[PDB]
Parts: sequence; structure tokens; C-alpha cells
Amino acid sequence: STAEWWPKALNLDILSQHDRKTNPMGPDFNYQEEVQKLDAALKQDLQALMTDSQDWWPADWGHYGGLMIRLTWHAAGTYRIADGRGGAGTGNQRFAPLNSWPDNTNLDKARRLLWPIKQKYGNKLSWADLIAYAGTIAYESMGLKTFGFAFGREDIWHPEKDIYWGPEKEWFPPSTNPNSRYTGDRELENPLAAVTMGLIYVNPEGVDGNPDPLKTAHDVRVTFARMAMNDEETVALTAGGHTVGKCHGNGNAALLGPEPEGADVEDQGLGWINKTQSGIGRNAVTSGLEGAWTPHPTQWDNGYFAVCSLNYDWELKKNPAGAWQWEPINPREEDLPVDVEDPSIRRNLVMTDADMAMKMDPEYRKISERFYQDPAYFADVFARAWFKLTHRDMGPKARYIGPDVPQEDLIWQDPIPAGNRNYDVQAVKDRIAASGLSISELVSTAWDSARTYRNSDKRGGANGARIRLAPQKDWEGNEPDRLPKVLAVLEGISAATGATVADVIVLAGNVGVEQKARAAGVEIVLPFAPGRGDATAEQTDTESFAVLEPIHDAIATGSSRTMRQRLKNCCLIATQLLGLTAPEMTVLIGGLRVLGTNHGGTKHVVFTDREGVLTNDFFVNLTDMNYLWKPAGKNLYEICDRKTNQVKWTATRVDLVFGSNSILRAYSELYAQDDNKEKFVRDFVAAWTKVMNADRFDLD
Amino acid sequence: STAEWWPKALNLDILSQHDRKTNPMGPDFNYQEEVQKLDAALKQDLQALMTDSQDWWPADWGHYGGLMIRLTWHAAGTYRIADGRGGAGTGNQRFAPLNSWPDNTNLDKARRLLWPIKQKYGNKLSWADLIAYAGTIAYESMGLKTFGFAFGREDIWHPEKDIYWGPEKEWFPPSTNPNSRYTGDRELENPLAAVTMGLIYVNPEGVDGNPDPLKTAHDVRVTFARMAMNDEETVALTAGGHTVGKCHGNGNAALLGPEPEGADVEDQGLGWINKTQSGIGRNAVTSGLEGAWTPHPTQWDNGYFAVCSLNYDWELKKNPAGAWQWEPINPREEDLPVDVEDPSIRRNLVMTDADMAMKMDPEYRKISERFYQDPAYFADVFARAWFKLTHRDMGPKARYIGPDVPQEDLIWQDPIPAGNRNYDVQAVKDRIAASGLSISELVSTAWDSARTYRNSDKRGGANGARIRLAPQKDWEGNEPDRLPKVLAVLEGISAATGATVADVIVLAGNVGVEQKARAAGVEIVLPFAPGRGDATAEQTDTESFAVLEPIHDAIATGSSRTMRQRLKNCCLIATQLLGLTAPEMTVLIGGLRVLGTNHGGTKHVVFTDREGVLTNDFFVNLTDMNYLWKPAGKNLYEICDRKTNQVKWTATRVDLVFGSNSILRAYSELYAQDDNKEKFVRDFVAAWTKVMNADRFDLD
Ligand code: HEM
Ligand code: HEM
Repeated sequence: STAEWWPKALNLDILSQHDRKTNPMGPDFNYQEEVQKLDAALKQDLQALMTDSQDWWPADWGHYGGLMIRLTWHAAGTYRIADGRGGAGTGNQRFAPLNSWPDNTNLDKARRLLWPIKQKYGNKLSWADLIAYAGTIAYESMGLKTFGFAFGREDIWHPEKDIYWGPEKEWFPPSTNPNSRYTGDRELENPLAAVTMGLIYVNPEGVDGNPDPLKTAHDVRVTFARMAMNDEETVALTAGGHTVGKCHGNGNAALLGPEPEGADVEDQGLGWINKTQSGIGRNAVTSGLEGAWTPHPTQWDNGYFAVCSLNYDWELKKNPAGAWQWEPINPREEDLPVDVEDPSIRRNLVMTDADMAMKMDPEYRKISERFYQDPAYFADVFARAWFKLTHRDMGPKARYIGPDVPQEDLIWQDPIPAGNRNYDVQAVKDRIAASGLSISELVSTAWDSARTYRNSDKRGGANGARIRLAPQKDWEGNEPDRLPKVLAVLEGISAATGATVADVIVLAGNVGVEQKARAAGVEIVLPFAPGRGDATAEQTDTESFAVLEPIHDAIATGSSRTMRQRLKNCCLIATQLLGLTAPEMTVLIGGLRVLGTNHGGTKHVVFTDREGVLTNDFFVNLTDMNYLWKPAGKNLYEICDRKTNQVKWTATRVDLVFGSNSILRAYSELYAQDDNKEKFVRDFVAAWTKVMNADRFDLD
Repeated sequence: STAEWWPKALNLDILSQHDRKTNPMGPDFNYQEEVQKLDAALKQDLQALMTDSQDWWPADWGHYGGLMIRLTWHAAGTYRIADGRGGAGTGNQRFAPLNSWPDNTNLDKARRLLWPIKQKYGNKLSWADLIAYAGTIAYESMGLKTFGFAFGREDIWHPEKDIYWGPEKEWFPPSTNPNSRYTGDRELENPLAAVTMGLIYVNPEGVDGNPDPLKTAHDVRVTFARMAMNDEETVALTAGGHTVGKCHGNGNAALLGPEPEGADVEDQGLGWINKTQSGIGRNAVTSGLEGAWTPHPTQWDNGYFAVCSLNYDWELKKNPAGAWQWEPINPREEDLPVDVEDPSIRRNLVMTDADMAMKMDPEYRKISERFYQDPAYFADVFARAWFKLTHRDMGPKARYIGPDVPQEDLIWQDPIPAGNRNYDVQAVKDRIAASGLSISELVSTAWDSARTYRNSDKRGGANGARIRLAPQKDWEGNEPDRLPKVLAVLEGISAATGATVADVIVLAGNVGVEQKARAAGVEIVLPFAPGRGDATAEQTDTESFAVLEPIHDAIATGSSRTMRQRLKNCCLIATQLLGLTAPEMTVLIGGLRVLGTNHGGTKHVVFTDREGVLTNDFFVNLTDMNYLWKPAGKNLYEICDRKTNQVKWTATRVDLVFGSNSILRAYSELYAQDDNKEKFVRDFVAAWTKVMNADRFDLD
């Protein structure tokens, strides 16, 4: 197509996803308000589905719970803390490439089995919520006291183009190959939270397919941590997950047809279909391993650790489909799981390399032991972890809807109280104006408070005013000395008024922008919404926030250190997380530059003889051919006058890409037109507002 | 990215281009009304630019006309009749990949030279119009009486993803290579109108770089015909084009930097920049050939045929950059073009292989002779052809705006008169209802009248009611016997009322749809706009309309013959030309199917026990897993009941792709929800309306 030609080019399309032309819903359609009308006592239908076997994909022992829990687990298992991408918050498993990953084999059947319910509840039940709820109801039906559930996940209509899944151009390849995601000594390429392409967290047969429970344990600890789970939550999840259901590998795999995206139309959007021989029931082949972890896989119990992983000794075996798996030595007949179609036949137990790791790894072993001797703890830790798994990308509790939302404020939700809304905004502004804070100090501070937001998992943002807290107040990119000079003033204004520090930091930014538009002879009142609360250090997980540190921010031409990634690459990624379009990214850069907001007070792209005045000067000058651009070191250029051959300004790649990239320059040219001065200001303001209000889910 | 994984998948993204998130203009912005306010006497600024040389890319002999004419010519030269794609109607040359094609080398300089003007006139002058106007004003300034010009081309903001430019994964490769666009004996892959990738029409040095004017003449005739130009227009264009300007090839090419999309940010979005040595002025290297076709290249004259191509004899030479070119034998000094920087130095004349073809090809030679002995004719034929070149993708004259629009109605515009608007719509409807025409006969006829439309060059559509004319009335896909049974009735209703046959065919379709919604117990009045005119056979070019023949239409599950292209591929291409989104394509297919509109009255995807009733039955049944799909021959499937193993319905790939493609099935599922019956009807209607009104540029 139009570009395999220049693969180094910015993938600007990630900024224009989920737009009008792909969305089939009317423009006033609002899911939050339609799901609030849902008859959640739909729990009866979902629970009934569990024992409502369909011929084209029969339920094991007449119960789909194991399958449904795996569905939800896999929908959730794609999340990663580095950027908050992946997760069950958008129902992405119904689209490429996730619907066709090897690890999601046969989950297409699970999703399809949920369709009658989606058809019944319609627009009030998104595929995203349904897929995320399925496993929870399954657990309920099988005996587990779940912790809770919240609806509120809006559906998407095409693949999430912004997610980089890994460097491999092959499915589940060895870690000792070209295009490997591994470096040094088994050091996982940073963003990634899986050991290979097409897998959720870890290889069930062992690292690169070679069984050792100790090396497998290392991958499990690493990948789960990258998904926000610690040792306890991990052992809990693994055991709790395998307490029900089984592994399917009773047949030749090579006989499975193409994964969904590669199957032809006769397959109804399904995949991995066996047409050579029976591929359903006891003849089902999924992961390739075969057997169940517990005697009673249709029910919550203590069978996982209870004579199985801890009380029997295990040895390596090969299943019918050629996969490595662990089986018990001399198991008693009563402990053998029965056949999925005929209860009078006995089959075998199993443990994957990840299950054996729970017994062999010294640290997991201690936790395994606690859950073995204290099942009440196990069930509580698992239930909570199951809930965290399914909501870790839901964002603020304000987004949670439904009768079963837990009253408890969990730390991973980034709890923030409602701030006072009755306080007279204008008095707050006058006191801000009346302080000796520069237009520049006002804007940078507000920018920094809001820039932490990312729509991937909805964490960050200006609401709870955390920047004032550790570790944020000390982040290099946040300019710690200038930040307190400003917090000191603003904290005083808030105590003196009834407005929150969070509301004040934003309102101050708004003042800086208002002062700058006024200096260019433009009068404007920037929209504003009170209500931000101030969050406490107690409800702020210092370790989980490390991931939101601004190590890079092109919007303030700041780069903490030399990075592999191009500066505009970094710019593009922050703007995608922020939820901004290319036109929005463009005006923002042009505006912030003339407001004199660079980190370190650098003039890298000021291009104005009048900083502090909101003009379209950045574009007018960037687009002026009377100048030539001379590379001048690392991420730096000299903007020279062609006549005098003298250096007029300096600039970085973040600045110049807006005058190099054909699409961005087209935007730059527009804003540099003689007739678009007011449009630039109006558009800068709207984008500014969008950023300050991005995390405002507390609003209606 | 998200899919090199399944390259056979529908490129649905081509249906969601140019959306809100990429458009930087407010949503109420309307170019047609802003350009109507333009001070077209901007002709003075454009004309002044011609002699306003800029240091970073100096004008040859102090005149940019040759360069500007080439700019416009190349912007226009990308058009092709097979699908109407390409052309100067969107200003696509400012974006990838066209901005970086080898043939467009240094046109980046031309575009950049026009920026001060675009900056001055702003939102009232699109880049598309400016680029298309540049060459016309250049010709005016150099002495040619141009035929006219119309503004009205709206700007785009990213590459036109829908255009397939060719199969090559390399630039300008030989025709005797893998991935070649040539088959049998030099038979150009059909859609394409160029001999290789990255070139506009033909190779200037000869077929695959080997000079012979006779084989070159064959490519010129073939490519220009694919661009709607006959022998006369072609000789005219070639000679008229080369009557001014020159070829640039005075240097080592290998020294040129990367084309624009491959250049780094310091190049200001420009490309082919020489940093090793001087690459401007007389040292400029573009095509690689060097010399001018006429003694006086800054002026319109009769020098092209006048002692140059006809009166001097020519021989093969090699220019400084190693390109083949023809030079004259023993030219007199006065006929030598002077140096571009210093008038006191003489340089050389040249003729490309395409110019020599005008002298050597027997047929071109006769036309060349007429233009040599009758320059008034030459100038008139060229002027008209220059105008056709720059407007052949503008569509109906209704779209033309400006003081210089020619009063003459040119045949290639598909002229259609204004039809009467005062006639009482309801009386027309009652008479239609009162006829014995089936709901099916009404809908299919209207569909067929409107389906010919394509937004690529804005030709086709229900307005002028041509379907009633040759060759349309006899096209197989239009079902000639059923079409006249319906025209006979409808032609009578129109004569009896004051409404046009065109308005009547559409209104009839609207009645069929209204009758079908009524049968499903839904009352609706479909929007309607009177005014369509009936076009005459005299103003209808039977040969130019061949290209709009519906050889395929998935919307009515019709395929004239087995084709290389997948049926859904064909479906996707018609819907892109029609201007429809994926959600729109989806409801349309579902609706037309239950209305019983298949070509040949086939039941391939009816899936209703009630044809003629507008229900969401197609989706409800397509999405029902109680059925399995069994391939059953060419483009056919048997929809079988899983319990009884009996054939319930049949269907084609066009039907089943909506239940296979993950994105389309998501749409299908939505419309199959219990709560979306009315949404389906409302959405089907809106899409129906959009199609019936697509060519209505005559409306405000
Ligand atoms: C700790 C890393 C894990 C590994 C290596 C792993 C591996 C596997 C494998 C190979 C299967 C085979 C399924 C088939 O062939 O059909 C399976 C099934 C399953 N896993 Fe895991 N798993 C892990 C974690 C979890 C977690 C954390 C849970 C959820 C809390 C879970 C829940 C399930 C369920 C419910 C099934 C049953 C599928 C069915 O019965 O159809 N797994 N797992
Ligand atoms: C008939 C097929 C044609 C071929 C093979 C051809 C080839 C070329 C080539 C190789 C150049 C070299 C320019 C450079 O190196 O800078 C050129 C220049 C030019 N051509 Fe054509 N051309 C064709 C048709 C036309 C037509 C139909 C027109 C417009 C009616 C046209 C107008 C021009 C102009 C104005 C230039 C001058 C560029 C300048 O002075 O900077 N050409 N052409």
C-alpha cells in the first residue's frame, strides 16, 4: 500500500482511531447512561448459559465455567503497566490480532456462546462488559464468593492500532531467534509483558518450550509484575484459576484449521476448526496439553494444592498432541477427573510448568503452603485479585457502574475524593493573577499536573493534584524547584478559598493562558469545571506511579535521557495516550512553545520575539523558507537566515517534524495562514481544555 | 503492525478516511462558500510569482512557468478512467506517495514556491485549486490564451488510501521483472494508466529505458487513452507542454538526497536535495535529461514543431547525468536555448523519446503536421485539452466555481439540465404506488440508476436518468427487460406530471422502500429533493460511460463473470467509490437482501420468510449459530440447519463476509440485537438517501 515505502514514518493514524465513520452508533448514544438502565439481574441468564451446552461446541461436563473463566482471564491478561495498554476494558478480544493469537485458541467459541445474551440485552450490554463479566459469574456458579463487578466498558469497532505487541513477525517463536524480544541475559524488551508473541503471559511447557519449573517461575514473576501482580496475587491467580476447568490436547494439532483472521467465510468468524476429524468434546485440542488440575474441575474447592500440586509427586509426560505436561505419580482413582462427555470414564490429572513453579520456586512454595493450610485466605486473596485483574484498566471508581461495585476504595484505583464545588472561581483567579507567578510558571505547572493521564488504563491526570505528592513532586521532568515555588503560592490560595489544590493548579494554568491571549489582544474565558479533589499519600501507591513518570514530553521539549526511540516517536506516543488528535497535537506544540514553557527554560523552539503572547508565530516561522535548517548535534538544529547566514533560533526534532512530516506540515501551514490567527487561539484553547479535563469521569 | 499477519483481509480502513479527527477545520466550514468569496483577481499574485525567483530554488531564466506547468501537469497526470482515481481534484501531490514519486522530482520546490500565496489567501484558496491553477496562469503569462478555470477542489489531509498504484515494491523497475504490471504481450494491468511505478504516464528515455520512438509511441497512446485523451489531444498536450520549459540533468544524480518522505527533518519537507555540490540553477538535476525543446522556452510560440522536431533531424545522445535524449544535427546558434542563469551562454536543444514519437509514429506525425501548418488550431486544441486535463475529475459543472468557468458545456462533463422542481411530489408517489410495479422492481431500478456514481472523479449517479439511454439501458447488470417494464411506467408518470424521469426513478425507489417499511409496521417519509434533469443522448458519451458499467455489484449480489478479484474485494471497491462507510455498507446489504433485489431474482441471501418487508432478518439469521455454512461451488454456500442437516438458504461470499470478517460481524451483531430493529430501518433509510443524493451537486 501507500507506504511500505517509508517505514520510518510516524504512524499518525493511531491518533485518528475510533472515529465517526467506524462507529455505528448515533452520535448522541451514551453507553454509561444506557448500562445504568441494564437489568443486571441478567446474572440469571449468564449463570444459565453455564449449563446450556451447544452442539457445535459442547460444554465440558455440561459446564462452560472453566472455558468462560479462561475467556475473561485472557481478555484481561493482555494488560501491561508500562503504558497501560492491553486489558479487558475495550472488548478487544473480538478483533484482530487478539482474536487469533495462539493463546486465545478456542476462545472464539466462548465469545460466540455469549452472543445470545448480547443479542438479548443489546445496546445496554457492551461486548466488553459481557466478556469481562462472564468469568466472574462462572466463578459464582461454581461456588466462589466473588468480590464484585462494575460495568462501564464501552465497545470499540476495530483493532487498537496504537498497541505495539512485540517485534516478532512469527507466532510464539523461541527467544533465541532474530527479531527476539530478549536482550542481555533474558531481559524482556521493556513495554512488553509476555515472553513471546501471541502468548498472554508465559509458555506453559517451559521457557522456549523446555520444561524447568524454576526458570518458568522467573518468567511468571516477571510477566505478572509487568501486569501489576505481586507474588501473592500471582500464586493466588494461578491456583484459583486452575481450581476449575482443564487443558485440551486430545488429538493431532496439525489438523486444526486457520486461526479466525485466516479462516475462510464458511467458518462464521470462528477458527482452529477441525474438519479432518472430530475436534469437540473429549476430542478438543486447544493448548495441546490434556488433563485437569483437580478431581472436581466444575467446582471451586481446595483440590489444586489439596492432594494435587503439593501432595502428589509429579513427572514429565507427553500428551496426545505432543505437549509437555506434568502428571502425578500413582494417583488414586477417585482423584482422577472424569471424561468431559461420559462421567463413567476416568481421565488424567495435569500440572503445567507454571503450576509446578508454584511448588518448586522457594518463594511461591511458601505462599502455596499458606493457601493449602488457610483456604479462607486463599479464596479472599484470589477473589480480590480476580477483581483487580478485571478492573485494573477501568480507571477511577467514578467510571464504575452497577449494583456490585465494592464500597472499598482499592489502592490500585488511585482513589480521589470529591473536592468542593462552591467557592467562587473568580476570586480564585484574581488571587492567582495577583501573585507574582509568571505566565510560564502557571502553564507549565498545570500542564505537568495533567500530562500524566493515559486513556489506555485511565490512570493519571490533574485530578487528585498528586504532582504535589511523592514521588511526583520530585520527578526531574516536573522541575522540582519551580514546582514548589508554584505549589507554595497555590496551596495558600486553596486553603484561603474552599477550592482544592487540584482545581487551583488547573485554574492557574487557565489564567496563564488567559493572560497570554489578552497580551495578543484576545479576550477569552476558558471553560472550567470545579470538583477536583486532593489525593492523600496514603491512597497513592508510590511504586505504581513510577510508570507515569514523564521521562519524555515533547510538548515541553524535554527528554530525560538519550532514548532508542525517536523524539517524535515519543511525542506521538504521549499524544495517543493523552487522547489527542494530530491537529490537536499540532496547535498544542505551537502554543506551548510561544508561551515559553520548555523544560529548563530553553529557547529551543521559541521562534517569537514575544514569549508570553499567544500567537501563531511558531507556525509562521517554521513555515518560512527564508530560513534553512542546519543539523547541530543531538536532537538540535540551527534555524538560519539564508541571506545573512546567521543563527536566528535553535530547535529540536520535536519542533521541526511539524515542518517536515507532510501531514503535520499541512497542519502547520493551515495555522500559519494570515486568516487563521483566531482559529489558532480558539483551537489551542479547546485542546488545552481537553487535556485539563481528560480524567474528569466524576463529571456528568 | 496489527496485521502483516493476514494480508488477504479487506482493507476496510479505505471506507473511513478523511474523517473528523484528521480534518483541522471546524465542522461547519464550507469551502464552496468561502472560495466563492475569493478575490480571484489573485491572478496578479500568481503571475508575479512567475518572475519572483527565490534563492533556494532559482527560476530558469527568471521564470517559473515551465516548472509550474509541469507541477499542474503532474498533479493532473495521475488520473485514470477505469476507476476515476488519481487526478488533481484533491491536491494529493502534497502528500505521500505522490510527493515522493521519481517523476515528481523537484515538484516539491514548485509547491513550496506557492506557499506565500496560500498563506495570503488562506481558507478561501485550497492547496488543490492553487496547484491546479498554477500552470494555467503560467501559460497565460507566457502568452497562451487559456480556455478557462474553475475553483472548487476541497483539500484533503492525508494520502488517499483507496488508490491502488501498482504491484511493484520498487521504484520505476523494468517491465521484465517479478511483480510486473505487464502480461501477455505488453498488456497493461487494467486499472493502471502508467508503464511503471512512480511515473505519471510514460518512460521518457524509451520503453524500459531503451530508446525507440515507435514503441514509445505505443505506450503514449495507451497511457493517455487510459487518462481519457485521444491522439489529437495527446499530440497537442505533448507539444504544447514542451513548448516552454526544459529538462534538468546537469550533474551526477547519485548525489541527490532522499525523496521527501525519506528525507530527514532538516530538509523542510523537501527532497532530492544536493548537499555534495550545487544542485540549483544550471546545476539542477531532475529527470536527468538536459536541454530545452525550443529556442525560447519562456514563451508560447511555434518553436516545438517549428524547426525543432520537424525541421531538424535528431540523433541519440547522452546527457551529463547519463540519460538518453535526442539532440538535433547541426542546429544553428540562434536556435540554441540559453543558459538558465547567464543569457550570454548557449546550451542545447532536446527531444525525449516521447517527443520523437510525435514525429515517427505515422498517426501522430499527421497531427504534428497539422499543428505545424495551422498554429491557431494547435493553440485551440491544446488550450481545450489543458482545461480538460485540469478538470476531468471535477465532475458536474454545478461543482465549478469562479469567474473563468467556460459557458460551453463540454461532453466530458456529463452535462445534465436542471429538471423542474415544482410538481407535487405526492401526486407522483400515488401514481407510482397505483402502478402495478413491485416493491422489488422499484428499488432495483432506483439502485441501478444511482450505483454508477463514483466520488473519485464525480461521474455517474442517478441525476440525468441516463440508465434510460444507451449504453446503460442495455447493460446486463441493469437487467434490460425489467428496466424497460419500469421505465415505460415511470416515463409515462413523468410526462403526465412535470417531474423528470430521473426524479421519478428515485422517487419510485423511495416508494418501494416506504412500502416495505410500512409492511413491517413502520411509517416513514424518506427525504427527497426534486430537480434532477434528464440528459440527452447527444450530451452522453457512450464510450466514456463504458467505464461505469456495473460488471459487479455485491449490493445486488451480481457478478457479470468470474473475476480475479474476490467478491468482497469488489464490494469494498464499489462502496469506497460510492462514498459509503462500513456501517453504511452493512445495513445496505442487509436491507437490499430482504427487499428481494438480487440480480436475476436469485434467493442467494434472502434469509427471510418475508421478502418485501424491511426487517433486520438478514443479520438475525446470518448471526444464528443453529446453522452451519457449507461451501457449495463458485461463490456459493449452503446455509444448513445443524439439527436436521437440511439446506435452509443459499448465500454468496458477499453475504457471508458480513458474518466472517471480525469488524463486519461486529456490525452485523449490532443490527441483529433485539433492541435495534428501528435503528436498522432508520440507518438503512439514511444510507439509501445518501446514495440517491450523492451526485446532487446542483443543490445548496
Ligand atoms: C500462571 C500462568 C498460567 C499458565 C502458564 C496457564 C496455562 C494454561 C493452559 C496451557 C491452559 C490450557 C487450556 C486448554 O488447552 O484448553 C489453561 C487453562 C485455564 N486456565 Fe490457565 N494458565 C495460567 C494462569 C491462569 C490464571 C491466572 C487463571 C485465572 C485466574 C487461569 C485460568 C484458567 C482456566 C479457567 C482454564 C480452563 C479452560 C477450560 O476449562 O476450558 N490460568 N491455562
Ligand atoms: C507526452 C509524454 C511526456 C513525456 C515523456 C514528458 C517528459 C518530460 C521530461 C523527462 C521532463 C524533464 C523535466 C526536468 O528534468 O526537469 C519534462 C518537462 C516538462 N514537461 Fe513533459 N513530458 C510529457 C508530457 C508533457 C505534457 C502533456 C505536458 C503538459 C501539457 C508537459 C509539460 C512539461 C513542462 C512544462 C516541462 C518543464 C519543466 C521545467 O521547465 O521545469 N509534458 N517532461
